[PDB]
Amino acid sequence: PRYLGLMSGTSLDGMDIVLIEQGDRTTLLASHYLPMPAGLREDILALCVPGPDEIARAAEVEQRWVALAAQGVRELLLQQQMSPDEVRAIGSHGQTIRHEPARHFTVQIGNPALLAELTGIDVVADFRRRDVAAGGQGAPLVPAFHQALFGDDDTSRAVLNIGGFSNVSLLSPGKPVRGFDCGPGNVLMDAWIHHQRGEHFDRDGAWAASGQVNHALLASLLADEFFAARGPKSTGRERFNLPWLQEHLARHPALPAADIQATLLELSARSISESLLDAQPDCEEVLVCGGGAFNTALMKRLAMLMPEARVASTDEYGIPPAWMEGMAFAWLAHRFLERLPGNCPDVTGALGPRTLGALYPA
Amino acid sequence: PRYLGLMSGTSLDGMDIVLIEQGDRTTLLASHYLPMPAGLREDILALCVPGPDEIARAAEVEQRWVALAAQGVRELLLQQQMSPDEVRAIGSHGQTIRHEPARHFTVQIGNPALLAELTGIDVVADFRRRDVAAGGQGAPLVPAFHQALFGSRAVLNIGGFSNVSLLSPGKPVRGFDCGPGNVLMDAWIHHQRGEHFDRDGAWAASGQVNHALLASLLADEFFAARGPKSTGRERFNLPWLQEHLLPAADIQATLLELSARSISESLLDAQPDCEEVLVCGGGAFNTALMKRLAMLMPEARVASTDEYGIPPAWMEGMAFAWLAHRFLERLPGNCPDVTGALGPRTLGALYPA
Ligand SMILES: CC(=O)N[C@H]1[C@@H]2OC[C@@H](O2)[C@@H](O)[C@@H]1O[C@H](C)C(=O)O
Ligand SMILES: CC(=O)N[C@H]1[C@@H]2OC[C@@H](O2)[C@@H](O)[C@@H]1O[C@H](C)C(=O)O
Repeated sequence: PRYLGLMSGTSLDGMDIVLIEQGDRTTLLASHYLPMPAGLREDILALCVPGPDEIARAAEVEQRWVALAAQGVRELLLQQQMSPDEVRAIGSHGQTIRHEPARHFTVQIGNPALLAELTGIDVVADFRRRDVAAGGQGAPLVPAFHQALFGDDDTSRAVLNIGGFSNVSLLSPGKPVRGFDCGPGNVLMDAWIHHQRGEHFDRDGAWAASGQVNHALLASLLADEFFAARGPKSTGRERFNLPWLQEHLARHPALPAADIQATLLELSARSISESLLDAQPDCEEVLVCGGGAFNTALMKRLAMLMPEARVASTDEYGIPPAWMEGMAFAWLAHRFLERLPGNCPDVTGALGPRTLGALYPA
Repeated sequence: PRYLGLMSGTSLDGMDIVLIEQGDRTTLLASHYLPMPAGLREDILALCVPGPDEIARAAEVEQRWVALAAQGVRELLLQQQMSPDEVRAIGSHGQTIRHEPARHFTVQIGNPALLAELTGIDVVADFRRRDVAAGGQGAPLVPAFHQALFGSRAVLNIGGFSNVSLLSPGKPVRGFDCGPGNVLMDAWIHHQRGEHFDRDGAWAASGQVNHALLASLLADEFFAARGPKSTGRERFNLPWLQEHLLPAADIQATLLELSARSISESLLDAQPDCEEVLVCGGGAFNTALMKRLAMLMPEARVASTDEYGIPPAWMEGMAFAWLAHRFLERLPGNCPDVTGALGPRTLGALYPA
């Protein structure tokens, strides 16, 4: 059947919407991006830290988020010349405003009942909670999907997402799927260039490529306890943010802004490489998705730090890097409806396999 | 099949758990009450007003609430000698910590995914949101169930808050919240005398109704409104009463009359031809209130629901088990003429075990 996937990630630039065909395999039929207004982005970010009157504030933010998603679903279907009735379900991640696996909770907002009401399509949502409920991290959730797409018993491969945050799926033949967050992907580089130069992202990693890696700063950033931990682990804005970076910066004389940028690129390269190679030293292929796949300087640094492996963007495997996550969530809606597991216990640390999500019928 | 119903209401004394048999009709098979600890009750109440760090605080409260519910489900099933596999689903209301239909939102907590994980049973939950999403009040939700059981008569719940279902032959089901049931009388006696409720309405029966206070309390805009309407702790609370504010027992007597009058006047305004009023909730055993309801509605027979085969205390739990059955059968759970929603809607969300 046909499934919609709805993802809104860490960057908060806008919503990813995806149409997939799901039978024996997964086929991307269509994709649609809708920018998020500055107001909504800032209001979401304000909910990402503890604050006053959060229940009402989140309820009102969630309305606008859902109205925008429904709008985006309408636009995709019209542009593809198909009616809501031709889609079996929308797999909606919602929007993470808090991720505290160590306190046994994770918060994705996005009122799925309103989403079903506005789209007239069945909604499967809230995928992370049942994994956390089973003792797991609730993240990353793509591994099972990466496994469905790229699982091959000839070669050991890692499927790496570089978004705001980085995460990897380790597909070792004959062994259970493993994986975890590696740490910051684009989140720090975006925040640094936005703070200094007013731009949302560092195009092709060019500002970073114009500076010099500072070894002292790099070592102290890699000293964060998160990078040392192994096995199931997940992270978010709670750990890696701009105040976090500036605390490491305030201990030492003012450094050139482009050099801080260069260092942050290397932090992402090194934290990915070291955590990946620690878990799958026999890695032969690294398949890269998310925005980071088109960061030239990062894709080059990843190639230098993992010489034993072929580092390549996921587009030369038939899957556009930007749409992988949306597709995963459409696929999770299919998995829910078929009563098939969505998590990987050796990824999240959950007690066992679980059916993820909840069903809100149209 | 068999369904569990899980309700935790306004009073926050504890959780109602219900087992029903559902085929052509609804049969109560078993019921189980589990008290809520003082800590959890107070922590829930703290979330019923705006405050700091609510996301994390609610996540942690919800975890204790679910753990207690799972514990109560385990206890019921053991005591009834049946395994989790014999139950098709749990209908869980969760716990209302905010109800703002005018701002198009209502907040019931109670992590249904954790509930399915701990019980090993499928969970249907979050019943109010789809109705609010369709333009409705999201409350009251019992009317459709009251209609399935008792379908001219009014079916009246007196809990912390009062609500009525008006079952007029040949006409669509109507209904609304009438206002405070026991909530204010409980709050007043707990504030003055330290007791959780006014046993049989005896403290109230010992005082004199104050006409002046009564009139000013009935002057609240909510009592004047008609058609679909819902309320909660946001409107009727102890600071609300004290703003309008005499001997303490006289205030109690007045509060009993407020409940009697607001129920009577709103009921009779909507269904003047009412012949039978079937009363559920704790208020059904408040003697002085059940007498005052009989005085104010002479045209109607006012009777507790137990003499219709349904114990007053378990009606709500049964409604929510029934709503789980309705979800799974893809049948509507709201009444558009009750809630004001745009049309009939399948209520709730399914969290498979
Ligand atoms: C709590 C949360 O939303 N985590 C995100 C984040 O974004 C990337 C990474 O960190 C991953 O763990 C997850 O998202 C992707 C879609 C996932 O679950 O696979
Ligand atoms: C928002 C909310 O939880 N309302 C409750 C409350 O308690 C009684 C009454 O006011 C009713 O409107 C509702 O619960 C019952 C179970 C209902 O929806 O029918």
